Amino acid sequence: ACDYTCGSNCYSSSDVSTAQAAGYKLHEDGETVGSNSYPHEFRNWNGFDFSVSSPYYEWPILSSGDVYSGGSPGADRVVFNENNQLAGVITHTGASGNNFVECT
Repeated sequence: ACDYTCGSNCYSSSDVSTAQAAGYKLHEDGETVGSNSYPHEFRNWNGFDFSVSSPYYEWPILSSGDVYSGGSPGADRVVFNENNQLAGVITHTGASGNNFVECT
């Protein structure tokens, strides 16, 4: 089925790879997109157990398959570090408030 299920969204590893690459490129270039300036540091207040090293950055992954370019980011995010390693895939869907749950 889905390499990642975020709420009702089904993402393949390639979907995540494409989102990750777009976010990491902005990160390394020191640029951002959208009113909420993505990518930005992901604090991990929820204590997810990521095996790659922090700091972490969150970047929206979109239900449509398009790369985030601004506007509404939806609930899903890919999280990666400065080594361009994927830390995890998370979503506000099914969480309360600004909290997140990991996609399954």
